[PDB]
Amino acid sequence: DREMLEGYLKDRLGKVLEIYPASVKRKEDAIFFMVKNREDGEKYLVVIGSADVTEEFSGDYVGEIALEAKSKVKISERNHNNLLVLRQYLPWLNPSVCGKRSSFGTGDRLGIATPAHVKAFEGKECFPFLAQQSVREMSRTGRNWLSVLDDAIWGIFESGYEGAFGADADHVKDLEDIKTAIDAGYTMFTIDPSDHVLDPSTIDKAAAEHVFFELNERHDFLSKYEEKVYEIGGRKYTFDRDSLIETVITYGKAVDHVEKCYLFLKENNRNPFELEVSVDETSTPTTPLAHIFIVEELKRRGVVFTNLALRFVGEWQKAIDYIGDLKELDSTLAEHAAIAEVLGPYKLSLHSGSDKFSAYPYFAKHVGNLFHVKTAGTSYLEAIRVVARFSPELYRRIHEFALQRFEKDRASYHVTTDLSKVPDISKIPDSQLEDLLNEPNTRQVIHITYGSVLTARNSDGSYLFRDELFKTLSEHEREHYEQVASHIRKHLDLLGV
Ligand SMILES: [Zn+2]
Ligand SMILES: [Zn+2]
Repeated sequence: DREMLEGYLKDRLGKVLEIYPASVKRKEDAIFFMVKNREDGEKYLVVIGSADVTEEFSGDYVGEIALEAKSKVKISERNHNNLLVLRQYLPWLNPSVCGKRSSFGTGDRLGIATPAHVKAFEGKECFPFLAQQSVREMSRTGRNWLSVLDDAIWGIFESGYEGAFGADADHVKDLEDIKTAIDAGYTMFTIDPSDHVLDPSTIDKAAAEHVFFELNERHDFLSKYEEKVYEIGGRKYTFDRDSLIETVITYGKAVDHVEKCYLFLKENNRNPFELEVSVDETSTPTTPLAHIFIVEELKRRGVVFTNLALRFVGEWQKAIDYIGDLKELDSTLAEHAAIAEVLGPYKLSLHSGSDKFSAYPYFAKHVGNLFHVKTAGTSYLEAIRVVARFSPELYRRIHEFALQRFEKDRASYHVTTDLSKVPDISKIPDSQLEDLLNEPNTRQVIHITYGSVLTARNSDGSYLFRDELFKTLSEHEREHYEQVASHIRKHLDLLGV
């Protein structure tokens, strides 16, 4: 019985240690499970079995229990090395390349949301990317590739999931971060070339002339593409001189950067990987001609990629729904998908796709089974909703602090938040506080200030919210899980999977 394991541990340790029944695994003659301490919420690994298995873990022994010969009990902490050995014994706890099947990325800014994300994918065919954070997010939350992957795998171990998952090195720019991500075993690298994306509506004409002249002297794009026709499906696309000049000015050094990154990956990653190229940064929606140019330049240079992240028409602001003409969205999506199949095939990636419910149907029609969708912030928003539900004074303080940090934390993104429409909370009854994580502007304000709240210090050195927030989220674990899981499952449902 499980209850007699809990009683064995309690009598031999003096701690109420409750077993996640879904965590128990049995490989060879050994047993691995997770337990939660109901006093402080800390979680621990427990290994039950032979002499040499239990030896390869850093842990304190609790004695030998009759099993079914006697088996040693070893309680252990989830540091990186114990987790490495656990991934040896439970070999599904390792990230794997996704392929040309559809995928969904549930990024976790907090490191405690993976089991809920697992519950969301239950019953659905859609490759899950469970370890997904950007260099910027990890910079703002004090984490790294290793810690993000370890958190994701700890969550998987809790859930009991034995299926495939992925680890996305989101929005990487410089080769040293790529190298760190290679060392941590990540399976997809989403490379960002924005440092070299050149918005044509900002620069002076002369600078654009100079940049194009350099790129054309170095690569001679004119004689390769000028007046070249591309007959994709019904449509015919012609590289007229002007359109080609502006495509080159916008994307040339960016493609140089992406080639450099892909070559770095060929020279240094022995293990399998796949690659996502991000074109999301352009303010203008990506033209079909620019799509053609980018994919053809990547092919000509030998760059293997699996995911292309176009900047599609419309508005893609964080936390809120897609704004724009749904039928232009539909038609340009037909364009981009039809071109992707002839030039590839490959997957289209929807950066900042969290909560764009209206676009999903169009995406699940033309994109079909070759889609990727990336969500990280919405999980944090649902977590803050749980916080407001159970610690409303904490949410009140966070709300004021966030309204304050908003201006500095938004100058690094791109939103049209209407601060006038943020409800006045001094009147709102603690019961209704969660409901304003339904009002779009408050959604945005909470969304982009996550780093400030998560790292805000006091004078005496204490943290304003971090500790209280994690305590609250631990005390109400299944609440948190249900919220996050049901929202992500809303996503996957509307996406046709
Ligand atoms: Zn560069
Ligand atoms: Zn992006």
